Amino acid sequence: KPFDAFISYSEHDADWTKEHLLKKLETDGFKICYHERDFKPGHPVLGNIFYCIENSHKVLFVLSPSFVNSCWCQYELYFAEHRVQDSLIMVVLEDLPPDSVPQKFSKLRKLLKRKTYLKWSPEEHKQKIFWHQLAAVLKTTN
Amino acid sequence: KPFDAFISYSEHDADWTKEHLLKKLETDGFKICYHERDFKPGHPVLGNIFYCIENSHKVLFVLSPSFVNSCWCQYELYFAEHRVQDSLIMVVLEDLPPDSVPQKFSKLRKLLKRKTYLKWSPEEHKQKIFWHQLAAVLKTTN
Ligand SMILES: *SC[C@H](NC(=O)CC[C@H](N)C(=O)O)C(=O)NCC(=O)O
Ligand SMILES: *SC[C@H](NC(=O)CC[C@H](N)C(=O)O)C(=O)NCC(=O)O
Repeated sequence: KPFDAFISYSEHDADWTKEHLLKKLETDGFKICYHERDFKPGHPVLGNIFYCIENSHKVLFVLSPSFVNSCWCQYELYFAEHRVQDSLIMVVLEDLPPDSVPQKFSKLRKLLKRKTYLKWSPEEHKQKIFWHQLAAVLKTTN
Repeated sequence: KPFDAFISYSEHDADWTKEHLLKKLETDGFKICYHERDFKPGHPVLGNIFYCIENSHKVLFVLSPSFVNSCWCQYELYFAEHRVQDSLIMVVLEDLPPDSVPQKFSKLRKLLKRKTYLKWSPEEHKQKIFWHQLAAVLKTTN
């Protein structure tokens, strides 16, 4: 695949995602797809939602209440769930209240219940581990 | 079902949809679901994308290039395609260039190729027929 990851995130989380997650990954040599930059309306290749996920090794979701509660983010979750499995990566930027994910997102719900995510932390020491573990998970097979 | 239709439309088409389609249908006694009014972030029942479609007899899409070319609208199309069949209703507000719908929306593509939509017209006479035919299709069985 030409991209290591397609990244999805809420508008609320855009500043953090662009300044920390995307900056770090791209500075570290990963090739990233994301719609805000790479979706081109009307373009026959780049102007549809299948392009990024079909051409990325992993799909990474930045999760927070703002993401889970958004109509548009829920549609994006639905799409990844139903299209995409080892290729899914969940980053918990802010804790999700219990049972706040709609019950019909049963795959995402099982992943969270099974503690298969990486959790952001404000502490330098934990953030250092976070970035190493995020690089590791991006390089796993599918 | 408590609602006759869940309605999806692009931001570009919002003014026309609210002032003509929604006004007419609601004045004419139809009960309509749509996220701009009826999606309530954080609400355990009303704050997820399954609520409207699970509780509406029909799903109606207002189609135009602005709809087909939008990332968010494509996600909404994907969801209806994969969740929802006789329950789907397509209203063509503005002509779609040939092959502009992404190829993986194969159900929507077959519906358009098979001429199963209602087309808006600026002419009073054709609009009169349009509204009668739209009421008729909303009342068909699934
Ligand atoms: S998770 C879906 C939305 N995210 C974004 O808007 C981030 C940028 C987009 N990916 C883009 O512009 O391409 C989101 O937060 N939903 C909007 C809302 O508040 O409902
Ligand atoms: S078709 C998806 C978007 N439609 C709307 O924004 C209409 C109102 C929403 N249903 C709502 O606020 O709940 C759309 O046009 N996408 C935004 C874009 O330009 O990409």
